[PDB]
Amino acid sequence: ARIPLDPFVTDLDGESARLRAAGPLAAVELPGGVPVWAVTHHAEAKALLTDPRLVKDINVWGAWRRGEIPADWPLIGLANPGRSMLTVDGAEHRRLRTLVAQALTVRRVEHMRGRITELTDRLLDELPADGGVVDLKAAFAYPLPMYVVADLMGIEEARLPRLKVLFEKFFSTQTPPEEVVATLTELASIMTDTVAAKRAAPGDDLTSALIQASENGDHLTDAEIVSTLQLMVAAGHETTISLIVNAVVNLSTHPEQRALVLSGEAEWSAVVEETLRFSTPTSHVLIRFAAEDVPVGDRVIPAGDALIVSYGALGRDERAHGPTADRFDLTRTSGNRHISFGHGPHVCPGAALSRMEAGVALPALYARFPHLDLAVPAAELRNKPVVTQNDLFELPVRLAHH
Ligand code: HEM
Repeated sequence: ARIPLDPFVTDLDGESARLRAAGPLAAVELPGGVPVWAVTHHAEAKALLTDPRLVKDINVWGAWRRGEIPADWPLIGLANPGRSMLTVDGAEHRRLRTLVAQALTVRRVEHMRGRITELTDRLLDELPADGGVVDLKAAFAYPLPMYVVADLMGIEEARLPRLKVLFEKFFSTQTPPEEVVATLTELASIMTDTVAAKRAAPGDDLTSALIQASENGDHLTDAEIVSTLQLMVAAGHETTISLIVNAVVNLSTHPEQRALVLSGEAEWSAVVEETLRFSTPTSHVLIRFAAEDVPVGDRVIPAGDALIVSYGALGRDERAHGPTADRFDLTRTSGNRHISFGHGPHVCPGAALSRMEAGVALPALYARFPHLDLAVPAAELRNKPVVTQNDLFELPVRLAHH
């Protein structure tokens, strides 16, 4: 009855359906045969996300304290990440979130609109005009979040060419494991240089702001700042890309809704929010452990067991959005907002940033290429082999009728 999560993501929607069916708490198996629990219903997910009994501390994981976890387990990196706001809870977590929130603010994001608009137009200018097939992901969606975050972080523009090469290697599924590790260090090198540069000469960027953040004398250490910058790249690059990609796929497959937005009858923000609910870029999130036995519906998560949050599956929970939860409809009016950015203390601090990027990129893209459409059947689109993410291999499209 256990549900094996396909690492090659050959059937995301089918898997999500099975997960909801086996919800609220579904017994699942992670790539490599590692069993864990997964909350697959909206209501139950929010409850656990705010339950102090479910912590990030990997030490609470029974199978962990033992030898049930293969040292070569591919997903070990997501299960046991480096120190950051991601690996802690309670007071330690509140400290990091409050300090970071003084830097990555709503205001800072609003003030990035102009720059995001400029980068978007620059990337659109680079798109071919021949009328042939173009991979909108590689040529538009992928590079945007990279340049935006670099600008936000205050990374020296002369380092961009190298940053691009590093990003390519770091996120490429074909990069040798050892090379990925080496690349992460060079990225850390650029981040550290940035922190050193801003300490030497403060400016109006996110790094300078992270340096200056303070709580009655308390502040972020160089290590905490660097781990935060690294986490923002790890958590916000591919997600933002997929948000843009999935939005284009959804509009392409729902003509009447695309029309509503192009005519101005529907807002672009509705495209973004429905895309986050219906096709979130983050299908599953590792990982939490029960410090004590925790009741979930008719079942119970034994103390020491693991729990992943299946945002992809619960996004279409009919108990939260009614009968039409199984389809894309940006005109819906549910009594429950989606929780694709999480819920509770660990709620995504990049929600405003991603919404701003997609909110600028999508309108600009369609204003210039109003007739853009998929160059292949939607069914022919495929996911990248990353079990926790909903990223497409590519986005073949024809910008205009050739
Ligand atoms: C629309 C694209 C995005 C989605 C769907 C998304 C989703 C999420 C979710 C679901 C979580 C929490 C997982 C859990 O606790 O169960 C999270 C955490 C996080 N996200 Fe995002 N995210 C997106 C973009 C970004 C961006 C652009 C950034 C960079 C500022 C970012 C930075 C983070 C960080 C730092 C955390 C850790 C929060 C913590 O553990 O305290 N995210 N995100």
